[PDB]
Amino acid sequence: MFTGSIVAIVTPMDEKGNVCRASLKKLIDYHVASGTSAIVSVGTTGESATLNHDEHADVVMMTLDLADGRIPVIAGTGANATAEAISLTQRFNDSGIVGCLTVTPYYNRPSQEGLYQHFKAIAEHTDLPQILYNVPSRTGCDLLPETVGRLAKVKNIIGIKEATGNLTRVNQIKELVSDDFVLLSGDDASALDFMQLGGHGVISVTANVAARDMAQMCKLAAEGHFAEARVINQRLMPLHNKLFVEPNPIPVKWACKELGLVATDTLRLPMTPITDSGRETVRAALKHAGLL
Amino acid sequence: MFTGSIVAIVTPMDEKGNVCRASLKKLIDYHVASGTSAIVSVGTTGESATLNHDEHADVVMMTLDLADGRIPVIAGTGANATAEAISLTQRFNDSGIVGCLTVTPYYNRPSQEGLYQHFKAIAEHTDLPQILYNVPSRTGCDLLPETVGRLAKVKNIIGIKEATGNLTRVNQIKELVSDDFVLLSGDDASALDFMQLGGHGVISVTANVAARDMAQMCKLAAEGHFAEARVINQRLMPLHNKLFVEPNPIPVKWACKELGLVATDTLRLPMTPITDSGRETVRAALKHAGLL
Ligand SMILES: NCCCC[C@H](N)C(=O)O
Ligand SMILES: NCCCC[C@H](N)C(=O)O
Ligand SMILES: NCCCC[C@H](N)C(=O)O
Ligand SMILES: [Cl-]
Ligand SMILES: [Cl-]
Ligand SMILES: [K+]
Ligand SMILES: [K+]
Repeated sequence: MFTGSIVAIVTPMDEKGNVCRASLKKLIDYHVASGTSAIVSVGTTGESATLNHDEHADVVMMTLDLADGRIPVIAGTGANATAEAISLTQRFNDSGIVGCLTVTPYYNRPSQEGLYQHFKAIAEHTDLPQILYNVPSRTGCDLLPETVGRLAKVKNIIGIKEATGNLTRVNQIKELVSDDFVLLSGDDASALDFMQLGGHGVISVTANVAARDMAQMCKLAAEGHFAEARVINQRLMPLHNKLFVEPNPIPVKWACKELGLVATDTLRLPMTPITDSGRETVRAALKHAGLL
Repeated sequence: MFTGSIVAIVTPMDEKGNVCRASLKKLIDYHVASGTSAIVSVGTTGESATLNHDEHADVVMMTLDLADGRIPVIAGTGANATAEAISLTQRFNDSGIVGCLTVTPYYNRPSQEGLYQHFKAIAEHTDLPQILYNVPSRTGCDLLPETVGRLAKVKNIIGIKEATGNLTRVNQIKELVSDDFVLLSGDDASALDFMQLGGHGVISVTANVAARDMAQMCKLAAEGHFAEARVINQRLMPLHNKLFVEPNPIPVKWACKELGLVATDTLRLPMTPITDSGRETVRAALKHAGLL
Protein backbone atom coordinates (compact mmCIF):
# COMPACT_ATOMS: atom_id res chain seq x y z
CA MET A 1 0.00 0.00 0.00
CA PHE A 2 2.04 2.98 1.32
CA THR A 3 4.61 1.22 3.58
CA GLY A 4 7.57 -1.16 3.28
CA SER A 5 9.74 -1.38 0.15
CA ILE A 6 8.16 0.59 -2.69
CA VAL A 7 10.03 0.46 -5.97
CA ALA A 8 10.70 3.66 -7.96
CA ILE A 9 10.49 1.54 -11.10
CA VAL A 10 12.41 2.23 -14.28
CA THR A 11 10.54 2.62 -17.59
CA PRO A 12 12.35 -0.01 -19.66
CA MET A 13 12.66 0.98 -23.26
CA ASP A 14 13.60 -0.56 -26.54
CA GLU A 15 16.50 0.85 -28.60
CA LYS A 16 14.07 3.39 -30.08
CA GLY A 17 13.32 4.83 -26.63
CA ASN A 18 9.74 3.53 -26.32
CA VAL A 19 8.37 1.41 -23.46
CA CYS A 20 9.20 -2.31 -23.77
CA ARG A 21 6.24 -4.36 -22.49
CA ALA A 22 8.13 -7.64 -22.21
CA SER A 23 10.73 -5.97 -19.99
CA LEU A 24 8.09 -4.16 -17.99
CA LYS A 25 6.27 -7.48 -17.47
CA LYS A 26 9.53 -9.18 -16.31
CA LEU A 27 10.14 -6.37 -13.78
CA ILE A 28 6.61 -6.46 -12.38
CA ASP A 29 6.65 -10.29 -12.01
CA TYR A 30 9.99 -9.89 -10.19
CA HIS A 31 8.53 -7.37 -7.75
CA VAL A 32 5.57 -9.59 -7.09
CA ALA A 33 7.95 -12.54 -6.56
CA SER A 34 10.29 -10.49 -4.39
CA GLY A 35 7.76 -9.09 -1.90
CA THR A 36 7.92 -5.49 -3.01
CA SER A 37 5.01 -3.64 -1.36
CA ALA A 38 4.05 -1.34 -4.22
CA ILE A 39 5.26 0.19 -7.46
CA VAL A 40 5.65 3.86 -8.27
CA SER A 41 4.96 4.17 -11.99
CA VAL A 42 6.57 7.03 -13.95
CA GLY A 43 8.20 8.82 -11.06
CA THR A 44 11.70 10.30 -11.25
CA THR A 45 13.50 6.98 -11.94
CA GLY A 46 10.80 6.17 -14.54
CA GLU A 47 11.90 9.18 -16.65
CA SER A 48 8.75 11.24 -16.09
CA ALA A 49 10.43 14.38 -17.55
CA THR A 50 11.01 12.86 -21.02
CA LEU A 51 7.67 11.07 -21.51
CA ASN A 52 4.90 13.21 -22.89
CA HIS A 53 1.56 13.27 -21.07
CA ASP A 54 0.06 10.50 -23.22
CA GLU A 55 3.20 8.37 -23.17
CA HIS A 56 3.26 8.82 -19.37
CA ALA A 57 -0.39 7.74 -19.00
CA ASP A 58 0.24 4.71 -21.28
CA VAL A 59 3.14 3.45 -19.15
CA VAL A 60 1.08 3.82 -15.96
CA MET A 61 -1.92 2.00 -17.48
CA MET A 62 0.35 -0.71 -18.86
CA THR A 63 1.97 -1.18 -15.47
CA LEU A 64 -1.47 -1.46 -13.86
CA ASP A 65 -2.61 -4.00 -16.48
CA LEU A 66 0.52 -6.09 -16.03
CA ALA A 67 0.39 -5.96 -12.21
CA ASP A 68 -3.07 -7.55 -12.70
CA GLY A 69 -4.12 -6.86 -9.14
CA ARG A 70 -1.09 -8.64 -7.66
CA ILE A 71 0.71 -5.50 -6.39
CA PRO A 72 -0.42 -1.92 -5.85
CA VAL A 73 0.52 0.77 -8.26
CA ILE A 74 1.05 4.40 -7.40
CA ALA A 75 1.06 6.91 -10.30
CA GLY A 76 3.68 9.65 -10.62
CA THR A 77 1.56 12.76 -11.20
CA GLY A 78 3.90 15.65 -10.34
CA ALA A 79 4.05 18.75 -12.49
CA ASN A 80 5.37 22.29 -12.02
CA ALA A 81 2.20 23.84 -13.43
CA THR A 82 -0.85 23.19 -11.23
CA ALA A 83 -3.18 22.80 -14.22
CA GLU A 84 -0.89 20.07 -15.61
CA ALA A 85 -0.75 18.25 -12.28
CA ILE A 86 -4.56 18.34 -12.17
CA SER A 87 -4.86 16.96 -15.74
CA LEU A 88 -2.41 14.16 -15.13
CA THR A 89 -4.19 13.24 -11.92
CA GLN A 90 -7.60 13.24 -13.64
CA ARG A 91 -6.19 10.78 -16.11
CA PHE A 92 -5.92 8.14 -13.40
CA ASN A 93 -9.14 8.85 -11.53
CA ASP A 94 -11.17 5.59 -11.39
CA SER A 95 -8.30 3.62 -12.97
CA GLY A 96 -7.21 1.03 -10.36
CA ILE A 97 -4.20 3.07 -9.29
CA VAL A 98 -4.10 3.14 -5.45
CA GLY A 99 -2.56 6.60 -5.11
CA CYS A 100 -0.45 9.39 -6.60
CA LEU A 101 3.11 10.57 -6.00
CA THR A 102 3.26 14.35 -6.56
CA VAL A 103 6.47 16.37 -6.45
CA THR A 104 6.86 20.01 -5.51
CA PRO A 105 6.98 22.18 -8.65
CA TYR A 106 10.52 22.36 -10.11
CA TYR A 107 12.26 25.34 -11.83
CA ASN A 108 9.72 28.02 -10.90
CA ARG A 109 10.53 27.94 -7.15
CA PRO A 110 7.12 28.64 -5.60
CA SER A 111 6.69 29.94 -2.05
CA GLN A 112 5.43 27.69 0.76
CA GLU A 113 2.03 29.31 0.19
CA GLY A 114 2.28 28.39 -3.50
CA LEU A 115 3.12 24.80 -2.55
CA TYR A 116 0.09 24.77 -0.26
CA GLN A 117 -2.27 26.07 -2.98
CA HIS A 118 -0.73 23.78 -5.62
CA PHE A 119 -1.18 20.54 -3.63
CA LYS A 120 -4.52 21.57 -2.15
CA ALA A 121 -5.92 22.24 -5.63
CA ILE A 122 -4.64 18.88 -6.90
CA ALA A 123 -6.15 16.98 -3.91
CA GLU A 124 -9.45 18.78 -4.50
CA HIS A 125 -9.67 17.33 -8.05
CA THR A 126 -9.42 13.67 -7.04
CA ASP A 127 -10.50 11.07 -4.54
CA LEU A 128 -7.10 9.34 -4.85
CA PRO A 129 -4.68 9.40 -1.90
CA GLN A 130 -1.81 11.87 -2.40
CA ILE A 131 1.84 11.39 -1.34
CA LEU A 132 3.79 14.64 -1.38
CA TYR A 133 7.36 14.46 -2.65
CA ASN A 134 10.21 16.77 -1.58
CA VAL A 135 13.54 16.65 -3.38
CA PRO A 136 15.14 20.13 -3.30
CA SER A 137 18.29 18.95 -5.10
CA ARG A 138 16.23 18.40 -8.27
CA THR A 139 13.53 21.08 -7.89
CA GLY A 140 15.16 24.21 -6.40
CA CYS A 141 12.31 24.10 -3.90
CA ASP A 142 12.05 22.78 -0.29
CA LEU A 143 8.70 21.80 1.19
CA LEU A 144 9.20 22.46 4.89
CA PRO A 145 7.65 20.44 7.74
CA GLU A 146 5.31 23.31 8.74
CA THR A 147 3.79 23.30 5.25
CA VAL A 148 3.59 19.49 5.25
CA GLY A 149 1.56 19.84 8.48
CA ARG A 150 -0.77 22.33 6.89
CA LEU A 151 -1.32 20.04 3.91
CA ALA A 152 -1.76 16.86 6.00
CA LYS A 153 -5.04 18.39 7.16
CA VAL A 154 -6.45 17.83 3.66
CA LYS A 155 -8.36 14.54 3.82
CA ASN A 156 -6.60 12.76 0.90
CA ILE A 157 -3.09 14.11 1.53
CA ILE A 158 -1.82 11.06 3.38
CA GLY A 159 1.96 10.93 3.20
CA ILE A 160 5.31 12.26 2.01
CA LYS A 161 8.32 10.97 0.11
CA GLU A 162 11.15 12.83 1.86
CA ALA A 163 14.20 12.75 -0.36
CA THR A 164 16.44 15.38 1.33
CA GLY A 165 18.51 12.83 3.18
CA ASN A 166 18.14 15.19 6.13
CA LEU A 167 17.00 12.81 8.85
CA THR A 168 15.84 15.59 11.26
CA ARG A 169 12.81 15.97 8.99
CA VAL A 170 11.29 12.67 10.15
CA ASN A 171 10.38 13.75 13.62
CA GLN A 172 9.81 17.37 12.61
CA ILE A 173 7.02 16.22 10.29
CA LYS A 174 5.77 13.38 12.51
CA GLU A 175 5.12 15.90 15.31
CA LEU A 176 2.91 17.99 13.04
CA VAL A 177 0.74 15.31 11.47
CA SER A 178 -1.62 12.53 12.51
CA ASP A 179 -0.28 9.11 13.44
CA ASP A 180 -1.63 7.60 10.23
CA PHE A 181 0.26 10.04 7.97
CA VAL A 182 2.94 8.05 6.16
CA LEU A 183 6.63 8.98 6.15
CA LEU A 184 8.61 7.46 3.33
CA SER A 185 12.32 7.84 2.58
CA GLY A 186 13.36 9.05 -0.85
CA ASP A 187 17.07 8.50 -0.20
CA ASP A 188 18.29 4.90 -0.31
CA ALA A 189 21.58 5.56 1.50
CA SER A 190 19.74 6.94 4.58
CA ALA A 191 16.46 5.00 4.32
CA LEU A 192 17.13 2.51 7.12
CA ASP A 193 18.10 5.40 9.47
CA PHE A 194 14.92 7.15 8.34
CA MET A 195 12.88 4.08 9.31
CA GLN A 196 14.76 3.72 12.60
CA LEU A 197 13.59 7.26 13.44
CA GLY A 198 9.95 6.38 12.75
CA GLY A 199 9.62 6.30 8.95
CA HIS A 200 7.24 3.70 7.47
CA GLY A 201 9.16 2.69 4.36
CA VAL A 202 11.11 3.84 1.32
CA ILE A 203 10.43 4.71 -2.33
CA SER A 204 13.59 3.12 -3.52
CA VAL A 205 15.86 3.11 -6.54
CA THR A 206 17.92 0.25 -5.09
CA ALA A 207 14.75 -1.92 -4.99
CA ASN A 208 14.82 -2.10 -8.83
CA VAL A 209 17.72 -4.58 -8.63
CA ALA A 210 17.72 -5.83 -5.00
CA ALA A 211 14.00 -6.09 -4.49
CA ARG A 212 14.12 -9.14 -2.19
CA ASP A 213 16.77 -7.67 0.16
CA MET A 214 15.00 -4.32 0.22
CA ALA A 215 11.70 -5.98 1.15
CA GLN A 216 13.37 -8.06 3.89
CA MET A 217 15.25 -5.04 5.28
CA CYS A 218 12.05 -2.96 5.51
CA LYS A 219 10.21 -5.86 7.18
CA LEU A 220 12.99 -6.21 9.77
CA ALA A 221 12.94 -2.44 10.28
CA ALA A 222 9.17 -2.46 10.74
CA GLU A 223 9.54 -5.21 13.38
CA GLY A 224 12.23 -3.18 15.12
CA HIS A 225 15.02 -5.60 14.24
CA PHE A 226 17.41 -2.86 13.20
CA ALA A 227 20.71 -4.70 13.74
CA GLU A 228 19.54 -7.50 11.44
CA ALA A 229 18.24 -4.94 8.95
CA ARG A 230 21.65 -3.19 9.04
CA VAL A 231 23.51 -6.30 7.93
CA ILE A 232 21.39 -6.13 4.80
CA ASN A 233 21.81 -2.36 4.53
CA GLN A 234 25.60 -2.76 4.65
CA ARG A 235 25.50 -5.36 1.88
CA LEU A 236 23.41 -2.88 -0.22
CA MET A 237 25.25 0.37 0.71
CA PRO A 238 27.58 0.31 -2.30
CA LEU A 239 24.41 0.08 -4.49
CA HIS A 240 22.67 2.79 -2.49
CA ASN A 241 25.61 5.06 -3.34
CA LYS A 242 26.87 3.95 -6.75
CA LEU A 243 23.43 3.84 -8.38
CA PHE A 244 24.05 7.60 -8.42
CA VAL A 245 27.59 7.44 -9.76
CA GLU A 246 26.08 8.86 -12.92
CA PRO A 247 22.63 10.53 -13.04
CA ASN A 248 19.72 8.30 -12.04
CA PRO A 249 18.41 6.28 -13.79
CA ILE A 250 21.47 5.75 -15.98
CA PRO A 251 23.15 3.35 -13.48
CA VAL A 252 20.04 1.46 -12.36
CA LYS A 253 18.95 0.84 -16.00
CA TRP A 254 22.34 -0.62 -16.78
CA ALA A 255 22.17 -2.75 -13.62
CA CYS A 256 18.71 -4.03 -14.67
CA LYS A 257 20.08 -4.99 -18.08
CA GLU A 258 23.16 -6.63 -16.57
CA LEU A 259 20.92 -8.77 -14.37
CA GLY A 260 18.75 -9.78 -17.34
CA LEU A 261 15.70 -7.97 -15.92
CA VAL A 262 15.35 -5.71 -19.01
CA ALA A 263 16.29 -6.12 -22.65
CA THR A 264 18.01 -2.76 -23.11
CA ASP A 265 19.35 0.08 -20.99
CA THR A 266 18.20 2.74 -23.48
CA LEU A 267 17.22 6.17 -22.10
CA ARG A 268 15.89 9.43 -23.49
CA LEU A 269 17.97 12.56 -23.91
CA PRO A 270 19.17 14.37 -21.94
CA MET A 271 20.02 11.09 -20.15
CA THR A 272 22.90 9.38 -21.95
CA PRO A 273 24.48 5.90 -21.83
CA ILE A 274 26.54 4.80 -18.86
CA THR A 275 30.33 5.25 -19.17
CA ASP A 276 32.73 2.30 -19.09
CA SER A 277 33.92 3.51 -15.69
CA GLY A 278 30.35 3.71 -14.42
CA ARG A 279 29.76 0.14 -15.64
CA GLU A 280 32.67 -1.14 -13.59
CA THR A 281 31.61 0.81 -10.55
CA VAL A 282 28.04 -0.47 -10.64
CA ARG A 283 29.15 -4.03 -11.37
CA ALA A 284 31.39 -4.00 -8.27
CA ALA A 285 28.45 -2.74 -6.22
CA LEU A 286 26.24 -5.56 -7.57
CA LYS A 287 28.98 -8.09 -6.75
CA HIS A 288 29.19 -6.72 -3.19
CA ALA A 289 25.42 -7.16 -2.79
CA GLY A 290 25.82 -10.75 -4.05
CA LEU A 291 23.56 -10.16 -7.07
CA LEU A 292 26.28 -10.89 -9.59
CA MET B 1 20.84 41.95 -30.69
CA PHE B 2 22.63 39.99 -27.91
CA THR B 3 24.37 42.76 -25.90
CA GLY B 4 23.37 45.48 -23.45
CA SER B 5 20.13 45.51 -21.49
CA ILE B 6 17.87 42.65 -22.60
CA VAL B 7 14.51 42.41 -20.81
CA ALA B 8 13.32 39.09 -19.38
CA ILE B 9 9.77 40.22 -20.09
CA VAL B 10 6.68 39.39 -18.03
CA THR B 11 3.75 37.65 -19.71
CA PRO B 12 0.97 40.07 -18.69
CA MET B 13 -2.25 38.30 -17.85
CA ASP B 14 -5.85 39.18 -17.22
CA GLU B 15 -7.76 37.99 -14.13
CA LYS B 16 -8.32 34.59 -15.73
CA GLY B 17 -4.60 34.05 -16.36
CA ASN B 18 -4.84 34.60 -20.11
CA VAL B 19 -2.29 36.73 -22.01
CA CYS B 20 -3.30 40.40 -22.08
CA ARG B 21 -2.51 41.76 -25.54
CA ALA B 22 -3.17 45.38 -24.59
CA SER B 23 -0.79 45.17 -21.62
CA LEU B 24 1.86 43.39 -23.68
CA LYS B 25 1.65 46.09 -26.34
CA LYS B 26 2.16 48.75 -23.69
CA LEU B 27 5.28 46.94 -22.40
CA ILE B 28 6.75 46.49 -25.86
CA ASP B 29 6.14 50.13 -26.73
CA TYR B 30 7.83 51.06 -23.42
CA HIS B 31 10.91 48.96 -24.28
CA VAL B 32 11.16 50.42 -27.80
CA ALA B 33 10.99 54.00 -26.36
CA SER B 34 13.35 53.26 -23.42
CA GLY B 35 16.33 51.84 -25.32
CA THR B 36 16.15 48.14 -24.40
CA SER B 37 18.38 46.05 -26.71
CA ALA B 38 16.03 43.10 -27.07
CA ILE B 39 13.15 41.18 -25.50
CA VAL B 40 13.32 37.64 -24.18
CA SER B 41 9.83 36.27 -24.77
CA VAL B 42 8.48 33.49 -22.51
CA GLY B 43 11.63 33.04 -20.48
CA THR B 44 11.72 32.34 -16.78
CA THR B 45 10.13 35.72 -15.91
CA GLY B 46 7.53 35.07 -18.66
CA GLU B 47 6.10 32.05 -16.78
CA SER B 48 7.30 29.56 -19.39
CA ALA B 49 6.52 26.67 -17.00
CA THR B 50 2.76 27.37 -16.74
CA LEU B 51 2.07 28.16 -20.39
CA ASN B 52 1.31 25.12 -22.52
CA HIS B 53 3.25 24.65 -25.75
CA ASP B 54 0.56 26.32 -27.82
CA GLU B 55 0.13 29.28 -25.44
CA HIS B 56 3.91 29.63 -25.32
CA ALA B 57 4.10 29.90 -29.12
CA ASP B 58 1.16 32.31 -29.14
CA VAL B 59 2.88 34.74 -26.78
CA VAL B 60 6.11 34.64 -28.80
CA MET B 61 4.17 35.34 -32.02
CA MET B 62 2.12 38.08 -30.43
CA THR B 63 5.31 39.66 -29.09
CA LEU B 64 6.86 39.63 -32.60
CA ASP B 65 3.70 41.01 -34.15
CA LEU B 66 3.49 43.86 -31.60
CA ALA B 67 7.26 44.55 -31.78
CA ASP B 68 6.63 45.11 -35.49
CA GLY B 69 10.34 45.07 -36.29
CA ARG B 70 11.24 47.83 -33.85
CA ILE B 71 13.07 45.68 -31.29
CA PRO B 72 14.60 42.19 -31.61
CA VAL B 73 12.78 39.32 -29.92
CA ILE B 74 14.54 36.27 -28.48
CA ALA B 75 12.33 33.24 -27.75
CA GLY B 76 12.54 31.14 -24.62
CA THR B 77 12.82 27.58 -26.00
CA GLY B 78 14.26 25.64 -23.04
CA ALA B 79 12.98 22.19 -22.03
CA ASN B 80 14.11 19.34 -19.78
CA ALA B 81 13.35 16.88 -22.58
CA THR B 82 15.49 17.26 -25.66
CA ALA B 83 12.50 16.36 -27.95
CA GLU B 84 10.43 19.17 -26.43
CA ALA B 85 13.25 21.68 -26.89
CA ILE B 86 13.65 20.69 -30.54
CA SER B 87 9.92 20.85 -31.15
CA LEU B 88 9.60 24.32 -29.59
CA THR B 89 12.55 25.48 -31.69
CA GLN B 90 10.93 24.17 -34.89
CA ARG B 91 7.80 26.24 -34.15
CA PHE B 92 9.91 29.39 -34.18
CA ASN B 93 12.19 28.73 -37.15
CA ASP B 94 11.51 31.46 -39.73
CA SER B 95 9.17 33.23 -37.23
CA GLY B 96 11.14 36.52 -37.16
CA ILE B 97 12.83 35.91 -33.79
CA VAL B 98 16.58 36.66 -33.82
CA GLY B 99 17.60 33.85 -31.48
CA CYS B 100 16.66 31.39 -28.75
CA LEU B 101 17.39 31.28 -25.02
CA THR B 102 17.62 27.66 -23.91
CA VAL B 103 18.02 26.55 -20.29
CA THR B 104 19.85 23.46 -18.99
CA PRO B 105 17.35 20.64 -18.38
CA TYR B 106 15.75 20.97 -14.90
CA TYR B 107 14.71 18.26 -12.44
CA ASN B 108 16.33 15.27 -14.23
CA ARG B 109 19.94 16.41 -13.47
CA PRO B 110 21.82 15.34 -16.62
CA SER B 111 25.59 14.92 -16.76
CA GLN B 112 27.86 17.39 -18.54
CA GLU B 113 27.89 14.93 -21.47
CA GLY B 114 24.06 14.96 -21.40
CA LEU B 115 24.05 18.75 -21.52
CA TYR B 116 26.46 18.61 -24.41
CA GLN B 117 24.29 16.18 -26.38
CA HIS B 118 21.07 18.10 -25.49
CA PHE B 119 22.29 21.47 -26.72
CA LYS B 120 24.18 20.06 -29.73
CA ALA B 121 21.02 18.27 -30.87
CA ILE B 122 18.92 21.44 -30.46
CA ALA B 123 21.46 23.59 -32.35
CA GLU B 124 21.65 21.09 -35.21
CA HIS B 125 18.06 21.47 -36.33
CA THR B 126 17.90 25.25 -36.63
CA ASP B 127 19.85 28.13 -38.13
CA LEU B 128 18.84 30.38 -35.20
CA PRO B 129 21.45 31.62 -32.74
CA GLN B 130 21.31 29.78 -29.42
CA ILE B 131 22.03 31.33 -26.05
CA LEU B 132 22.74 28.74 -23.40
CA TYR B 133 21.22 29.35 -19.98
CA ASN B 134 22.70 28.22 -16.64
CA VAL B 135 20.75 28.65 -13.37
CA PRO B 136 21.54 25.79 -10.95
CA SER B 137 19.34 27.25 -8.19
CA ARG B 138 16.31 26.52 -10.37
CA THR B 139 17.40 23.41 -12.27
CA GLY B 140 19.53 21.21 -9.99
CA CYS B 141 22.13 21.20 -12.74
CA ASP B 142 25.30 23.26 -13.30
CA LEU B 143 26.63 23.76 -16.83
CA LEU B 144 30.41 24.14 -16.22
CA PRO B 145 32.79 26.34 -18.23
CA GLU B 146 34.51 23.28 -19.73
CA THR B 147 31.22 22.20 -21.28
CA VAL B 148 30.35 25.73 -22.36
CA GLY B 149 33.71 25.68 -24.17
CA ARG B 150 32.82 22.47 -26.00
CA LEU B 151 29.40 23.79 -26.99
CA ALA B 152 30.76 27.15 -28.16
CA LYS B 153 32.49 25.31 -31.03
CA VAL B 154 29.04 24.59 -32.46
CA LYS B 155 28.44 27.28 -35.05
CA ASN B 156 25.10 28.67 -33.86
CA ILE B 157 25.75 28.37 -30.15
CA ILE B 158 26.79 32.00 -29.63
CA GLY B 159 26.43 32.94 -25.99
CA ILE B 160 25.38 32.20 -22.45
CA LYS B 161 23.05 33.63 -19.82
CA GLU B 162 25.05 32.87 -16.71
CA ALA B 163 22.71 33.21 -13.74
CA THR B 164 24.84 31.68 -10.95
CA GLY B 165 25.94 34.99 -9.54
CA ASN B 166 29.39 33.32 -9.34
CA LEU B 167 31.53 35.97 -10.99
CA THR B 168 34.58 33.69 -11.48
CA ARG B 169 32.58 32.07 -14.32
CA VAL B 170 32.99 35.16 -16.53
CA ASN B 171 36.67 34.70 -17.28
CA GLN B 172 36.65 30.90 -16.84
CA ILE B 173 34.27 30.83 -19.80
CA LYS B 174 35.87 33.72 -21.72
CA GLU B 175 39.22 31.92 -21.77
CA LEU B 176 37.62 28.88 -23.45
CA VAL B 177 35.53 30.52 -26.15
CA SER B 178 36.09 32.89 -29.00
CA ASP B 179 35.96 36.68 -28.72
CA ASP B 180 32.59 36.63 -30.48
CA PHE B 181 30.84 34.50 -27.87
CA VAL B 182 28.46 36.58 -25.74
CA LEU B 183 28.49 36.44 -21.96
CA LEU B 184 25.27 37.75 -20.43
CA SER B 185 24.41 38.07 -16.78
CA GLY B 186 21.30 36.36 -15.49
CA ASP B 187 21.59 37.85 -11.99
CA ASP B 188 20.54 41.48 -11.75
CA ALA B 189 22.29 42.15 -8.42
CA SER B 190 25.77 41.08 -9.71
CA ALA B 191 25.23 42.07 -13.35
CA LEU B 192 27.37 45.24 -13.36
CA ASP B 193 30.23 43.34 -11.69
CA PHE B 194 29.69 40.68 -14.34
CA MET B 195 30.04 43.26 -17.13
CA GLN B 196 33.07 44.89 -15.47
CA LEU B 197 34.77 41.46 -15.60
CA GLY B 198 34.15 41.08 -19.36
CA GLY B 199 30.42 40.41 -19.75
CA HIS B 200 28.55 41.94 -22.68
CA GLY B 201 25.18 42.63 -21.12
CA VAL B 202 22.39 41.27 -18.97
CA ILE B 203 19.13 39.44 -19.39
CA SER B 204 17.34 41.42 -16.74
CA VAL B 205 14.26 41.22 -14.54
CA THR B 206 14.81 44.80 -13.28
CA ALA B 207 14.72 46.08 -16.88
CA ASN B 208 10.92 45.37 -16.83
CA VAL B 209 10.44 48.51 -14.71
CA ALA B 210 13.71 50.44 -15.02
CA ALA B 211 14.32 50.05 -18.74
CA ARG B 212 16.04 53.41 -19.40
CA ASP B 213 18.37 53.28 -16.39
CA MET B 214 19.30 49.69 -17.28
CA ALA B 215 19.98 50.67 -20.90
CA GLN B 216 22.25 53.55 -19.85
CA MET B 217 24.00 51.49 -17.16
CA CYS B 218 24.87 48.74 -19.64
CA LYS B 219 26.09 51.28 -22.24
CA LEU B 220 28.33 53.00 -19.69
CA ALA B 221 29.68 49.57 -18.71
CA ALA B 222 30.35 48.61 -22.34
CA GLU B 223 32.26 51.89 -22.67
CA GLY B 224 34.30 51.18 -19.49
CA HIS B 225 32.68 53.92 -17.45
CA PHE B 226 32.20 51.65 -14.47
CA ALA B 227 32.08 54.29 -11.71
CA GLU B 228 29.34 56.09 -13.66
CA ALA B 229 27.39 52.86 -14.24
CA ARG B 230 27.76 52.00 -10.57
CA VAL B 231 25.94 55.18 -9.49
CA ILE B 232 22.90 53.99 -11.47
CA ASN B 233 23.38 50.45 -10.20
CA GLN B 234 23.33 51.64 -6.57
CA ARG B 235 19.93 53.30 -7.04
CA LEU B 236 18.67 50.08 -8.63
CA MET B 237 20.19 47.64 -6.07
CA PRO B 238 17.13 47.50 -3.76
CA LEU B 239 15.07 46.52 -6.81
CA HIS B 240 17.71 44.02 -8.00
CA ASN B 241 17.29 42.27 -4.61
CA LYS B 242 13.66 42.92 -3.69
CA LEU B 243 12.26 41.83 -7.04
CA PHE B 244 13.07 38.38 -5.56
CA VAL B 245 11.54 38.98 -2.12
CA GLU B 246 8.82 36.58 -3.25
CA PRO B 247 9.18 34.19 -6.21
CA ASN B 248 9.89 35.84 -9.56
CA PRO B 249 7.78 37.11 -11.34
CA ILE B 250 5.40 37.88 -8.45
CA PRO B 251 7.15 41.13 -7.31
CA VAL B 252 7.92 42.39 -10.81
CA LYS B 253 4.36 41.86 -12.13
CA TRP B 254 3.05 43.78 -9.11
CA ALA B 255 5.57 46.57 -9.82
CA CYS B 256 4.49 46.73 -13.49
CA LYS B 257 0.88 47.05 -12.31
CA GLU B 258 1.82 49.75 -9.82
CA LEU B 259 3.56 51.83 -12.53
CA GLY B 260 0.59 51.42 -14.90
CA LEU B 261 2.54 49.26 -17.36
CA VAL B 262 0.10 46.32 -17.14
CA ALA B 263 -3.61 46.05 -16.25
CA THR B 264 -3.41 43.22 -13.67
CA ASP B 265 -0.65 41.49 -11.70
CA THR B 266 -2.30 38.03 -12.13
CA LEU B 267 -0.12 34.91 -12.32
CA ARG B 268 -0.72 31.17 -12.80
CA LEU B 269 -0.42 28.61 -10.05
CA PRO B 270 1.80 27.66 -8.41
CA MET B 271 2.67 31.39 -8.33
CA THR B 272 0.36 33.20 -5.88
CA PRO B 273 -0.45 36.88 -5.24
CA ILE B 274 2.10 39.13 -3.58
CA THR B 275 1.79 39.50 0.19
CA ASP B 276 1.21 42.91 1.79
CA SER B 277 4.66 42.85 3.29
CA GLY B 278 5.97 42.16 -0.21
CA ARG B 279 4.04 45.11 -1.67
CA GLU B 280 5.64 47.44 0.90
CA THR B 281 9.15 46.10 0.25
CA VAL B 282 8.82 46.40 -3.51
CA ARG B 283 7.24 49.82 -3.33
CA ALA B 284 10.12 51.16 -1.22
CA ALA B 285 12.64 49.73 -3.76
CA LEU B 286 10.72 51.41 -6.63
CA LYS B 287 10.91 54.74 -4.79
CA HIS B 288 14.65 54.28 -4.11
CA ALA B 289 15.07 53.73 -7.86
CA GLY B 290 13.21 57.00 -8.52
CA LEU B 291 10.35 55.21 -10.30
CA LEU B 292 7.41 56.07 -8.05
N1 LIG C 1 5.48 13.42 -18.12
C1 LIG C 1 4.54 14.50 -18.34
C2 LIG C 1 5.13 15.64 -19.17
C3 LIG C 1 6.42 16.27 -18.64
C4 LIG C 1 6.59 17.68 -19.21
C5 LIG C 1 7.90 18.38 -18.87
N2 LIG C 1 9.05 17.68 -19.55
C6 LIG C 1 8.09 18.41 -17.38
O1 LIG C 1 9.02 17.77 -16.91
O2 LIG C 1 7.30 19.02 -16.62
N1 LIG D 1 6.23 26.14 -21.81
C1 LIG D 1 6.17 24.87 -22.49
C2 LIG D 1 5.47 23.80 -21.65
C3 LIG D 1 6.20 23.57 -20.33
C4 LIG D 1 5.98 22.17 -19.75
C5 LIG D 1 6.39 22.03 -18.26
N2 LIG D 1 5.47 22.81 -17.36
C6 LIG D 1 7.81 22.50 -18.04
O1 LIG D 1 8.04 23.48 -17.31
O2 LIG D 1 8.76 21.93 -18.62
N1 LIG E 1 11.15 16.16 -32.33
C1 LIG E 1 11.77 14.92 -31.87
C2 LIG E 1 13.27 14.86 -32.18
C3 LIG E 1 13.92 13.57 -31.70
C4 LIG E 1 14.69 13.74 -30.40
C5 LIG E 1 14.73 12.52 -29.47
N2 LIG E 1 14.83 12.97 -28.03
C6 LIG E 1 15.86 11.58 -29.83
O1 LIG E 1 16.53 10.97 -28.95
O2 LIG E 1 16.15 11.36 -31.00
CL1 LIG F 1 9.70 8.27 -7.67
CL1 LIG G 1 14.76 34.65 -19.23
K1 LIG H 1 -4.82 13.76 5.60
K1 LIG I 1 29.76 29.32 -31.82
